[PDB]
Amino acid sequence: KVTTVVATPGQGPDRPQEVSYTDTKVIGNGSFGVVYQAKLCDSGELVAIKKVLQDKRFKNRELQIMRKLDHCNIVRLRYFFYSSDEVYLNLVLDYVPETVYRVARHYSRAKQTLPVIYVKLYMYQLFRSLAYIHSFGICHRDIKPQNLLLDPDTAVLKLCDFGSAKQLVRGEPNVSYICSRYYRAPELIFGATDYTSSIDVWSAGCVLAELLLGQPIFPGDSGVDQLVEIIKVLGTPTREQIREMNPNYTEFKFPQIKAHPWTKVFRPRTPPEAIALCSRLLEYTPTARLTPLEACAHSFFDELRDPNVKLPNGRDTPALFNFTTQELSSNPPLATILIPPH
Amino acid sequence: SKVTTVVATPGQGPDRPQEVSYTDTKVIGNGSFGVVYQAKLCDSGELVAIKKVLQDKRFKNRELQIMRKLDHCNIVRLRYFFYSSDEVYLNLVLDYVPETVYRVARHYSRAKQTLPVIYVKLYMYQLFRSLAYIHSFGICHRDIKPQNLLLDPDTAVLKLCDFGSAKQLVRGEPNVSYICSRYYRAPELIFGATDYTSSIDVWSAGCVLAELLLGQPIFPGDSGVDQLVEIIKVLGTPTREQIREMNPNYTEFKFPQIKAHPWTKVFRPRTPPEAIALCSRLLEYTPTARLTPLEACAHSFFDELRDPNVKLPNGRDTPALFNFTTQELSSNPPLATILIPPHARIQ
Repeated sequence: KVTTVVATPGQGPDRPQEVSYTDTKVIGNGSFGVVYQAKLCDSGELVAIKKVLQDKRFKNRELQIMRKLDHCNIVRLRYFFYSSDEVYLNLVLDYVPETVYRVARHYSRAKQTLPVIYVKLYMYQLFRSLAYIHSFGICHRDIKPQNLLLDPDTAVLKLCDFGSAKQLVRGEPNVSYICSRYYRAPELIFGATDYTSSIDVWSAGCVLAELLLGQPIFPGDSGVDQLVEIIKVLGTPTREQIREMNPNYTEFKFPQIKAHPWTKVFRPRTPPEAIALCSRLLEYTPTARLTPLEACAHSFFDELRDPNVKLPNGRDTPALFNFTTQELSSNPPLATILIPPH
Repeated sequence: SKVTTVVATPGQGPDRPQEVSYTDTKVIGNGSFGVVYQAKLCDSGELVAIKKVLQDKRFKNRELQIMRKLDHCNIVRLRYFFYSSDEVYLNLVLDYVPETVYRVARHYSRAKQTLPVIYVKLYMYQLFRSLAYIHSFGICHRDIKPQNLLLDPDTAVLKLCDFGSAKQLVRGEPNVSYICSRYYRAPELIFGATDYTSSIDVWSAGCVLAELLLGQPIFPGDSGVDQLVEIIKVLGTPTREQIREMNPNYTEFKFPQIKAHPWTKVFRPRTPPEAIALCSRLLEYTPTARLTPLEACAHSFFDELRDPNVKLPNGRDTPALFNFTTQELSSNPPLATILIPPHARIQ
């Protein structure tokens, strides 16, 4: 059963082509709608098609964002088209085989940890996509393992699901209730309406800790649980620190819990540089958190820049250094540290 | 197993502590709070649940203060409490109930069956009694979920536990928005409201009903955003007024504009219309518009429970559902007319 749509290419001139595909299987189902997988006939290439209803009201924000995104660490919008009494928008994405979520559980359920080089490789690439999408002022707002697509042959990581993503204007308020449990920044948990893009790097640091721990660092199915678990690690926040998250949440009842030594929250085998980076990401005051670019240039990732670093399967490391002017606009002097001799 | 012998203070009653001793102590659960153990009391042989928590140096424990004031057949019983040994830890010795709505519901879902409407009626009713009872003190549970609903499956008695999140709600005093758990958060909580009423409990209870009737959660999602798209996909987009009644400052955001789904088509085709209707009256955007728990008890959907003939499938009789104190009824005393059926007055 072959299906032939008239799809608009994702980038470049708004010029539709006939696109055929077969072997439709279902890969996922979420609040948005369903995510199918199909094989393109004119290539054999496997794509993930994602159907989502389109309100007649305004244009689709995800499409508008995905249509402007061009980066080797963001899932590529191959095409998009419209299908059948109301109208769904179908985003044709490049299919990637695995995910950080699936990969970690595997290791988790085998009781052995994901090897650090994969943490370096996946985390570096994550912060790269962030440094990218941030530079447009675009906050993802749902960074979680299930959104970090993973090609195990190439070690390529790709960020996806821009359903919740948004360009943050300062003074223009946004909903508190974005981001998934375990990964919400404290300012979100406190319902702050004026968070910055640093909620994404908070979340990212939660992913790092998890890949190191083999379980989420801040679990709980309530905001209260999560907050308690944060405090058992970062310590009871201060008045000055509650302020920089969400005012009027000062002078509430909080567990007078003393800060825990970061090195004693991880396996003893764990790298000091890894603990140190993790430190500078999971920070109460949202401005004191590393910017994604800054993170990329962290000592934790220095292995990645060795001339003779190769992937465990023999292959060469993926394209880690092709930074562009814009990707480095946060802090252009960091290029001296992020782009090595080769 | 060793025997631990402690001099614990009993929950209800004057502060007259007893030597209590127990063996077989074994982990029943772990969470943010601390550990929850099961032990066997040497005196009775009775099975108990011990809940260990670090005691804050600054103040008397809130949970204990709330538990020591509660006494109802549908709220878990604080048998004893005591302090243990670094810092100091409170132990809440609770009576052990063998099941939870969480686990029973999963069995059915796992077997691809649904919980029989009679049990849905029985359990939902008992949940609303405890809610009506604790609300009566001003106490709001703020964490109603299937895991906090213990069951004895033989006697079909349901008990509400985990008062870890519970607060007495004074109007004009703010409360943290981030209580309540994934799937059961009322919309004004999703919206980060600091001024909510105990109607959040009625919203959670509405979810549980829907879940038992659906065989799965009705507003799933790991994010507030996902959860709200699910709530809307049923209720429809909330009006400006409806947003301002959950939380002003959200009145001018860009919400999905989906037209409201008919409730009859949001459930299984055999599902009784009385249940479909209790839901719609609990799952309302406007917080002030939801049934009082006591109004819920007194609702068409539980009229079977008020039948003198009603028997449990095992042949045992129903648990005591009509022994209403004035404290419980204080919300709305004339609803006794409905609540206490004729044969419960024969004496």
